[PDB]
This record gives sequence, C-alpha cells and structure tokens, in this order.
Amino acid sequence: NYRTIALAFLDESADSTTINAWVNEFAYQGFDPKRIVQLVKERGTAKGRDWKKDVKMMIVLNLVRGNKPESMMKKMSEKGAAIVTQLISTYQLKEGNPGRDTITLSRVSAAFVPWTVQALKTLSESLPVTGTTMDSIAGTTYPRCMMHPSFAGIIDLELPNNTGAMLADAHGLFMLEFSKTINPSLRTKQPNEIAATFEKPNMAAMTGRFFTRDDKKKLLIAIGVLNEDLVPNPAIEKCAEKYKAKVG
Amino acid sequence: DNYRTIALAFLDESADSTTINAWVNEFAYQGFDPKRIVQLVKERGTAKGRDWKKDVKMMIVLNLVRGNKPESMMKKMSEKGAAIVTQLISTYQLKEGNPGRDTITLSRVSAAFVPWTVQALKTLSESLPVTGTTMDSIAGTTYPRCMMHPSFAGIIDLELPNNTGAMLADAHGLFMLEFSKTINPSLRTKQPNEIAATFEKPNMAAMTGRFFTRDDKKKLLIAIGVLNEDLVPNPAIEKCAEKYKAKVGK
Amino acid sequence: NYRTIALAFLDESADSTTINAWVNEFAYQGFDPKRIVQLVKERGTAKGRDWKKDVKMMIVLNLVRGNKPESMMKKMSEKGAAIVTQLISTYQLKEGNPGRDTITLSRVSAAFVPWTVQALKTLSESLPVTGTTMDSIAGTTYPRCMMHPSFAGIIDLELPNNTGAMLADAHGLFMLEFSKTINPSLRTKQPNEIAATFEKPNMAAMTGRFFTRDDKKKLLIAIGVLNEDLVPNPAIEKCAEKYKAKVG
Amino acid sequence: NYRTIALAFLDESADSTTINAWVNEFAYQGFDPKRIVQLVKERGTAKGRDWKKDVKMMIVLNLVRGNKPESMMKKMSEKGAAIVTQLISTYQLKEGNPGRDTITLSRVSAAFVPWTVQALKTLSESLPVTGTTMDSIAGTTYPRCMMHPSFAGIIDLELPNNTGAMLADAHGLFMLEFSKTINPSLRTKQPNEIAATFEKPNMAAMTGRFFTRDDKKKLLIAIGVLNEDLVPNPAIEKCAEKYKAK
Amino acid sequence: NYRTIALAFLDESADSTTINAWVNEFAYQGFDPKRIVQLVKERGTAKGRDWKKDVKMMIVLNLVRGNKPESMMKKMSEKGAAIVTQLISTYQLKEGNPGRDTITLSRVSAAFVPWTVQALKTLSESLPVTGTTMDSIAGTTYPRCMMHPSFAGIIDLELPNNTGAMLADAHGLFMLEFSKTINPSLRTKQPNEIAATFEKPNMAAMTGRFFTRDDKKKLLIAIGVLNEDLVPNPAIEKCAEKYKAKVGK
Amino acid sequence: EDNYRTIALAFLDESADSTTINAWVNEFAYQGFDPKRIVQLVKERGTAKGRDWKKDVKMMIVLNLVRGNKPESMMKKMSEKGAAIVTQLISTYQLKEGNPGRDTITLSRVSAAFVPWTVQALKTLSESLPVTGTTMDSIAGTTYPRCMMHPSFAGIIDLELPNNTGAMLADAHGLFMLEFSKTINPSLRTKQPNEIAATFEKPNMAAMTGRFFTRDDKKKLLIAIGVLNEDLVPNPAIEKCAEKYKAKVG
Repeated sequence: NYRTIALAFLDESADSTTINAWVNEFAYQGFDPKRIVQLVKERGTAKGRDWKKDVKMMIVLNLVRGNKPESMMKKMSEKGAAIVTQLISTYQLKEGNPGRDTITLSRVSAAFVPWTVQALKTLSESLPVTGTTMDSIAGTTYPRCMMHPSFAGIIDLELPNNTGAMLADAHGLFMLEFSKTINPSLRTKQPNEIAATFEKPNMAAMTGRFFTRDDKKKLLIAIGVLNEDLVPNPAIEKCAEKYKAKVG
Repeated sequence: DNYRTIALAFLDESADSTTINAWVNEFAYQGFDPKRIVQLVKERGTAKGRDWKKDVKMMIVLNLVRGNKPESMMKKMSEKGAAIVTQLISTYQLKEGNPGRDTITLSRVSAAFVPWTVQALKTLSESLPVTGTTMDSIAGTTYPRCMMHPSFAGIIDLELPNNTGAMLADAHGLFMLEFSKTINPSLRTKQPNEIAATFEKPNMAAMTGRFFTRDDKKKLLIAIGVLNEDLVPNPAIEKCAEKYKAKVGK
Repeated sequence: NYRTIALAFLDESADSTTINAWVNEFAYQGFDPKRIVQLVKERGTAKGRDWKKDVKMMIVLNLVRGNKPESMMKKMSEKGAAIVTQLISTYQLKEGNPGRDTITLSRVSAAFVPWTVQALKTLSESLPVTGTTMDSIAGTTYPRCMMHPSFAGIIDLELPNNTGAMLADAHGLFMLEFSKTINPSLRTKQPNEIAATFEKPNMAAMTGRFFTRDDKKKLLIAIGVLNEDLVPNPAIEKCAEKYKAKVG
Repeated sequence: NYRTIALAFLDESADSTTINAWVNEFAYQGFDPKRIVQLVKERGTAKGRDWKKDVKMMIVLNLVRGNKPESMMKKMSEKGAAIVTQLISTYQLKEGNPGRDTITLSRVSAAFVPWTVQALKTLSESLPVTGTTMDSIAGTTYPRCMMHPSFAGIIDLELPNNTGAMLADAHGLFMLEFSKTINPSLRTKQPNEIAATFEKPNMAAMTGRFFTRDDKKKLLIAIGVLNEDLVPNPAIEKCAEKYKAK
Repeated sequence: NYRTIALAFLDESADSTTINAWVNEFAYQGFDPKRIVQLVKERGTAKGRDWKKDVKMMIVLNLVRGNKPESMMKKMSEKGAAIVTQLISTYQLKEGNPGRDTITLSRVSAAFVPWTVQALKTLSESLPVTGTTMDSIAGTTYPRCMMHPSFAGIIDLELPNNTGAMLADAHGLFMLEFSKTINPSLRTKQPNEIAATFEKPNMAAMTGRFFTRDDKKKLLIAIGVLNEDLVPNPAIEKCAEKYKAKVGK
Repeated sequence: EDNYRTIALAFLDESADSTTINAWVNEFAYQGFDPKRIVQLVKERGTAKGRDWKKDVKMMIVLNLVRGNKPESMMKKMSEKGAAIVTQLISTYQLKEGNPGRDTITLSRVSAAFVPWTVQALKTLSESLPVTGTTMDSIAGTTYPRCMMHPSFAGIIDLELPNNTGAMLADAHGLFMLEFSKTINPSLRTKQPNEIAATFEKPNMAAMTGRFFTRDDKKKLLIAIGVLNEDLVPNPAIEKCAEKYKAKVG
C-alpha cells in the first residue's frame, strides 16, 4: 500500500549530521579554490616560473581587465600582450565559467583573495567601477578592499550581532554596480533583478569551507574592515542600508 | 425542429450534484500520481539493489537544496556530489520539469514523500534558497520550517473546521511568494497577486489531491506541531495568513 | 453614363425586410448549434452509447478543464483520461475554433445550454473563476448560471425594459475575468481592451436563431434569472453596473 | 551653358490653371469608381445575373461583414456562404487595396453610395458600431447615412459656409470609432494620430470627381442631410465641434 | 624612427589651396545638378520631346506625389499614370537615392529649382504639408517658395548679417515637418534627432557650386524672400527663431 | 597534502608595492591601436606600391576630417574623381571601418597617428568640418582653437603638466568633443552632457596617456601651434572653454 509506505517516512530517521553532510556535497560550487591553488603552484613550478609573482600579475590583470584573456590581448600594448600570453599558456587560462578544474583569472583572484584585498587599495581609480564612483553612491568612503567579487570569500556570516550579514549587504552595493558595468544590459533592470545575477555564486563563496572562520576574522581585522573587538567600520552599516533600500 | 426541442429538453434532464462532483474529481487537474511515484521509486530502487529509502532522502535533500533540474545542477557541483547525482538519475530515470504522470522528478519525490520532507526541513533551513532567517523577517515571527517548501501544500486539508485550512494555505502562500521570486527572478518586479497566479493552480491541485486522507493530514499536522490535538493552529499561522492576505489582495 | 447608372440607385428599392433577411444569413456565425445536436446524437447513437449522458460529461469537462481535450489528458488521472479518450473518439472532438461542422466541448456547452446552466449551480467552486471570486467582484451573490460563455445563448436582447442589454452587461462582468484566465496575455490590458475579445462571438450567441425568444424567457425564468413578471433579479443590475463602470 | 539653362527657368511660365490641371490628374486615387460600375454591370450581365440585386447584397455584406470576403466565409452560415461564393466568382472579388481595375466590397459601397446610404438606415443595429451607440455619443442622434466611410465620397468640401468642412468633421466622429473597432493596434491610441489613419483616403474620396457638385448636393438633400437651401442639420455641429474637440 | 617621422609632419606643407581642392573632391555629393540638367535635355531631345514641359511636369509630380515613380502609378488615374509611364521611360527615372548619374524626380526639382520655387505658390494646398499648416506652426505666413527641400540649393550662407543662416533655419522648420510626414517613424523622435536626417544633404545643396552667389541673390529677390537691399522678410526671422528653439539652437 | 589554505593565507603578507602594481596596470591597460604600427604600416604599405605615401597621409587625413571613418560608405555620395582616389587609398592601405585590431589601418587612426599634420590642416578647413568653427565660436563665446577641433588632439595632451594646465586642456577639448559626438551619434542628441562625456572618456584618456609621443615631443607641438607661448604659457581662450565644459558636466 503506497499511501501507507509514504506515511511511514514520518518516522524515518532524519539525522541532521547526515543531512548536512549531504548538503555540502550537493551544494552549488562554481569551483574549488583548493584546486586552483594547487594547479597554479604545480603548473608554475613545472615551467620554473616565479609563480607567486604570476598570481599577482594575473590578479591585477583581472581587476583591471576582466575575465576574458584572449579578448583582452586584442586591445593591449604588445608588451603587455606578450606577458599575458605566457600566463594563458602556462596556467592554461580560460574565460567565463568552465569546469571545476579550469583556471580563470577571476578564479585566481578569488582563491588568492588575501592578496587581492591588498592590491585593491592601490588601484581603485583604475577599476571598472572607481573608488570615487562608489563613494558618491555610498555617501561615504566605500572600503576599497570590497571592490571586487572575491571579497565574498572573506565574509563570515556567523559573526556576532549580524555583522556578517551587514558585510554582505554592504558588499552587495558594489556588486550591483559592478554587474551593471560589467554587463550593459542589466542597466535597464531593477536592482532586485540584478542581484539575482550574483546571489548564488556569492553566497557560495561566503559559505565555502576553504578558509576557516578564524582565518576570516584575521583578514577582516588586518584589512581594517573590523577592529580587534570585531566592530565594523561605520561606513559599512551605512552602505548595507542603502543596498537594502535598493532591493528590499 | 427536432434538434431545437432536443436541446430544450435538457432543462428537464437530471443534474445530480453528487454525480457531477464525482465527475469533477475524476476530470480534475493532476500533475502526477503520487501513488505511481512511490511505486516506481521502490521498484526501481529494488531493481538495482539500492537502499531505495535512503535514496528518497537524498533526492529530497538535493531537491530542497538545488531544485528540479538534475543535469544542470551537476555542472556547479562537487565531483563527489555529481557522482551521486549521476547514480540517482540513472536509477530512477529522473527528468526535469513537468512531464507525464508516470515520470519521476526531484520535486515529485519531495511531494510524494512529504512526511519526510517536512522533517528534513527543520534541519537545513539555512541552506534553502530562501532561508528561515529570511522567512522570519518577512513573517515578523518564527516562520514554521515545515512549511518551507511547495510540498507542504499536499498536506493541507482545506476542510478543516473554523477555516483553519484556508488559513494554512494563506500562511503557506507567504513562503510561496518568496520562493517563486527567488526561483524565478523575472517575478521580482511583479505585484504579489501576479506572483500568486503562478502557483495557485498547482498548489490547489496538491491540496485537493486524494493521495493522503483527511485523517492522515490531521495526523501529520499535529505531529509536526502545526496544530495541537485540538486542531488549533500555531499562533504564527494566523500572523502569516494575515500578511499574505494583505499582500495579494483580500 | 456610369455616373448616371450609379445615381439611379438612389431610386432603387431598399426593402428593409429583405435587407434584414440578408443580414441574418450573412451574419457572423461561429458554428451551427443545430448541427452539433444532430451530430452528437447521431455519432453517439452510431456506437450505441448513452449519448445524453455523454453530453453531460462533456459539459462538465468543459466547465472544469476547458476546450483543449488532448492537453487536458496530459494532466489528468488515468481514469478520467480514459473517459475523455472515448469521447474524443466517439464525437470526433476538436480543439479551439474550427469549422461550423466540427464538435468541440465548448460547442456542446453552448448547444446544450439548458443543461449547462443547471450544472453550474452545483460546481461553482470547481470553476476556473470560482463563485466566491465573482461574489467579491460583484459586491453581491453573482448568479451561478451565468458563469460560462454559453449563457449568452440564452439572452434575449428584446426583453422589455431593456432587461436584455442589462443581462449582457452583467454577463460581461464574468466574461472579463474568464478571459483573463483563459488568456493570461490579457491580464495587462484594459477592460475595454479585453471586452473586444469576446464581443463578436458573444453577440452572435445572443442573436442566433436556434432558440426562440419564447424559449429563452422560459429558460431565464426557470433558472431564476427573471420572475414570471419578467423582472430581473435585483442583483443583476449591480453587476451590470460594475461592468459598465469598468469598460466605460 | 547648363547653369544658364536652369536659371532660364526663372522666366519660364508657371500657369496656375495648367499646374492645377496637372495636380488633379496626378493626385492620389484609391480606385476608379467608374470602372467598378462598369465591371460590375458587365461581369454580372455575362453570367446572366440580376447584377443590380447583387450590388445590393455586396453592399450589405460589406456593411455587415467588412472587406475580406474569403475570411468571412469561415464564420458564416452555409446558405450565406454559398451566396458569397457566387459573388466572388462572378465579380472576381478581392480584399484589401488592390489595383485600379479590381473590385472589392468597399469599392462597391463606394461606387454605389446612393444605395448604400439608404441601406444604412434599415440595418443600423447590425453595424460594427451601432446607431444607438453612435447616437449616445452625440446627444442628438447620429445620421445613419453617415455611418460608413463611404459617405465621404458624397461630400462637397467647397460648399458655402464651410458646411462641407463641417460635414467632414462630423464624419470624422464616426470615422474614429469605426477605425477603432476595425482594428487595434489602436483602440487605445490617441485621436490626434488615429485621424492620421484615414485622412488621406477619406480626403481622396471627398475630392473625387466621379460625382458632380450638383450630384452631391442633390444626394445630401435627398437624404435629409441638407435642406433645399443647403442648410446643414442642427445635429451636425455637435459632432463636428465634438469631433474637433478630440 | 617612427615617432620622429610622425613628428616631421609638423613641418610638412599644408598648402591651403591643395587642401581645399581635395575637400571639394571629397565632399558629400548626392548628385551633380549639372549632370541632371544635361541628361534631361539630352534624353528628352533624343526622343523629340518638349523636355522643358516634361521638366515642369516632373516637378509638379514630385511636389505632389514624392519620389517613388513606380509606386505612385499604382494609386493614380489611368490618364495620369500614362503620363508618368511615359516620363519614366524617356528619362530613365528611378526612386530614392541612386548614383550621381541617375535621374529622380527629387533631383529634377533640385536642378531646376528656379521653376520649382514659382510652382509652389500655385499648388500649396496640394502639398504633403500644406501652407495653412505651416502657418499654424509658424504663427505666420510661411513662404511658399520655401516649402520644399529643393529650396536649400538656393540659399547662400554668405549673406551678410547672417541672413543665410537665418534662412537656413527658417527652412529647417519646414524640413522637420516634411520629414515627419514623409517618414512615419520620425514622429516619435525629437526634432534634433530629426534634423540629423536632413542636415548633410541640405548642407551639400547649400554649399553646392552650380549656382553663383550672385545667381542666388537674384533668385531670392525675384521670389520675394529678400529685397533689393538684401533684407529678409520679417517672417523669416520668426520661423528660424522657432526652429532653433525646437532644435535648441 | 601541500596545504593550500596556508599557501593562500600567506599572501596576506606578500608584497603589494603600489608602484609595481601600477606599472603593471599600465602595460595591461586598454589600447585600441598602436600609433607606431600605424605609421609603419602606412610608410611600408605605400612604398610597396610606389606611392607618395606622405601625400597619401595628408589626403587620408583631410578625408577623415571631412567625411569620417567609413570609407566604403563614403564613396556612395562622392564625386567620381574623389571616389576614384578613395578606392586606391582603401586598396593601397587596406583601410577598414570602425575599431579593428592593432594592425589595421583606419582613417581615424591616420589622423591620430599623424597628429602633427592634422592640427595644421584643421586651420585651413574649419568650415568644412562636421561642426564648424564658427559654431564652436558661438558655443565657446570666444574664438575656439581650430587645432583643437578633432578627437585626435587628445594625443597632444600631457596631463602631467604643471598647474593642472594639462587637465584643463582636456576640458577645453571636451567642449568640442560633446558637439562632435552628438553629430556623429544622433541618438546622443537628447542626452545630458555629462551623459555624453561618458561616450568618449576612456578613448580620450587612452589618447592622452599613451607613450608614443614624448612629454617634450608634446610640448613643442603645443607651442608650435600656439596652444602655448614659449613660456609653457597657456592661451586664455582655453580656460574660457574649459570650465564652460566642466560646467555642463555634472
């Protein structure tokens, strides 16, 4: 009796530890940052490069020119283009969002965020959305370390007093602009529509387990998002609210 | 001539309410047959020697976490995760969307097997497309976890007295609005009533389905704390119903 | 010459009775209700069915599921679908708006409206637009017998005191809701917009000759639309008014 | 040389009477009413029909069912459809806006307006836009004769008092609904640019030379639009003012 | 090397006379009015015709039915169409904007504007945009002679006291109207967008060299745009004024 | 287990020299074309057909100023003699429309690459430009520098000029650029000025910050054409147009 078989599941076990284990396996994953690190190191070593240096060039390039390496070269000085040509060759770079195992510039920045966050304060005016632009919209100084997507990798939701949530929201504000600026068509659309563009990939970076929760606290403090007592920059709270307003 | 009179004579033809209603119940819209789904799962699972019951649980979790499109979900998944899914698709002949009444989908598994699905929900609310914490804010109280899937509808008896069922439906609808918007982002700009048009027919079909009995539904609702033994709703439900009514109209 | 020839038509006979006869024959006709009755009975008899019963089943089906018989089965129980399959085969049922000959479920409701009006009163909650929905919109209890397109076939525009036109307006109130549901595209159109949707088919329904004016009065009375004095239900006027307010 | 040849044209004649004779032959013409009359009678006579009766049917059909003959038959009674079928074959009827030598139903109503206007009174309640409706739009009673685009061909603009203009504007009122009903697209759009929809063609009809100025006056009088003294009915002004309003 | 060779061009000659000859060669040319005149005369003569009359007819036709001859015929009287058919054949007529060497009705009006301006007074109510309309818009009497694109060819921008530019502007006012009406789409667009439609072609006609500055003066006076003193009619200023407002200077 | 968490975390302390980063940004920056290649291709390409390539350059430039950047398109409405010339030039130099690769010659590129001639030509033909000088004079309310009237000027600007004279220059140029852009792009006609500027900024910027011409090489041209007297001495008409621009820009 089928009805009865189905009802029987009311008393079937629902072990939370098991369920959650399943959730981790099953969850949305653009890529595994762990692999990216591995692949970089190996591939660079294998061609005897100063790979750490290479990661740094790749990141800047990504922040300055996006995620499309071949296209990029089309409109770059011959000199830069030569440099870029090597990375693509060595690290087997690709564009957009290929498989778990593929390196892209965007991935490099996400994986290696601790640098990325540093680099950002250096080149903000050279960014596709400038630090000054963010400032107007922000209505304050918008933290430069937040001005890339990879920042989400550093966010801890489980911070007390809803600080993680605030961070994400303050980050969201940039994200909207970045996507619009990245993708022109989005500009017609409403802010809630745009958010949908990045919520899943961003949320996944936030909940990924590559970095420890303690690792995040340290980074956040180090780059000045939080003071040593876990208190956020006042600028953050402000922005989060604007983001909330723009979407709900 | 004759033909006009024949048609006129239908005024006197019998129209018994009980009989018609039986016709309606047969003719009524059905997405799939839950009974079949149970049958096919257990059979297919047996056929390959699986712990088919465990597989149901895995399927529900996947569905709650990743939705109803198993081939797509695989690209953005871990290799180990993707390997499991591949097995499940194979064993159960899983499809996307809304096919024939004989076809298994993840969403159909959650629906047929809701007694588990309501329980699973308590434990993974933070990993849902719309979180519980989010639902609480929209609710302004603690939104019941068990209601956080479209699956819940299958467990609602509209004929509960004092209008209690309609209240549940309205409370569920509140979740349904967020879920629809998240799942389909075009709807983010729509008015709440437009959004409801999206799910009302399917949900109503689920509520009036005859797979679970009225008495069965009472037993579940009480069990998961939706109602007490007096069939009296949790206080949050009224609250949620009230917001929904306000949103959509009513 | 040719000019004089044309001018001569000023004096050509324009007999009103003859013109009108042409208008009746030339008039827009969706289908021939008579043929439907003949076909149903004849097709049903041919396979030794209880054709009268089949008609009732077809109507009930039409009210519940619409006019697209192949599609309905795709979302129907095995048992119902079996019944439907038999009806499609017997009566050669077709979907939509075919030739004047072809049978459709809608045509059966229309041809056999005297049953249809009776049945509505018993299944209003199972309709695409429910009775309660109509009640809200009306501000009163909307008459169940009027919740189908086929009701137009029962209206006599020539009722005294303009009662007929009023019924049509009151019917129009249901008709708008129904159309929206049948065609979601219309949900974003103006009511006058929507209204043009059904106007020709409905008028042809109201003006078709299949039923006598005398037949209609009798039907309208029997089902409680009018009293023997030919006085409309008080409620109808309110509904007619709202519809008018809607379309301008 | 060439520059001078062109400059010479400064002195070349530009005789107004000749220029306007040219304009009038070059002007936009929807079709030739004369031809339609001839083709109808001649084609009808060949097949031995009472061609005059046929004209009456064509007009009626046109009034009731519009201008696409093959289309109408889909939604018509069996007897009616048979009749239409004969007419299409006999008169070689076509839809839309074809060549100069092509009969359509609209063209019949147009070539034979003197009848058409008489018919209109008897069947106002079967028109796409009805009399009672058009009369509710006018607090007076709209003239039945005016409810077809066909009536334009019967109007003389160069009447005295601008009465012609008044008539055209009064037609414009009906013309608006009709145009609506006949097709949106519009139905929602603004008068202002609906009117753009007909004007040209209405105006060509209005200035066609098939009928004489006397003929027009004679008709307008005959049908109660005007008195023998050429005075327009009282009703018209509401509609015209009512029209130019919108 | 390459940077320096580029720097050298600073001292390469830029003879003004040479530059300008090049500019003339390179400038926007729809057609050459000289060719149109020659071909009309030649083709008509070849066929034993009163080509001058034919020009007159072509112009009237253009003013009235536009620039699509085969298209025109389909909604014309048999008598009129017969004429047009004849015309097309003799002069090898075409629609739209073909080669420099090709005759169009629009081009005949252009080459022969001296007739065209006279003709306009006689047939204004028959135009796509009538005179009375122009008046409604201009809140004045809009000069008939100016109610065609052909008018551009007769403007001299070098009139002192900026009369020509003013003249250009008053014409523009008509031009927007002609343009909207001629072309259905543009109605939605703002005027300035509309101007872009006709600015290049009109400019080329304004700066064309078929006619002498002196010729133009004579023409403009003959038809009453200007007085013996080169003073424009009072109306012109008003219209241009409106036009710049509509266009935003 | 090579410990990737730790390898990544180490980047926290890895160097981030603003200066090295910025060099990188510079070799990475967007570059539509290399002006040096253009010159080479022309000189080489012309010679290969034994043409007076320099002459060709001047001719190509005049053509650019008068007619824009679409060579096949242009010939449609041109005199036969002119169109004949254009054909050889297209053919000889293999000219292309729009914005192709680094190694492709376009009219706009010749004008940019050979700006020293261009600024000269501009004086002789200012009334034949898509926006004439007098108009610029009107909008400016001063005499507006003819040499300034092309997008290619931007290649002559040194932002790294004392007293922000360089940024000033850009702004005075911007005054031209808006009118130029409108006319080139009609739909821009409605839009707000500030909206327009967005249209050319990156391109104009790239022009100003390119390394093809030396700072000294820029300086000589500026004096040489009279943007500056021998004293690094701006002209005042600049400031006039400047600001005037910065104004409209908001």
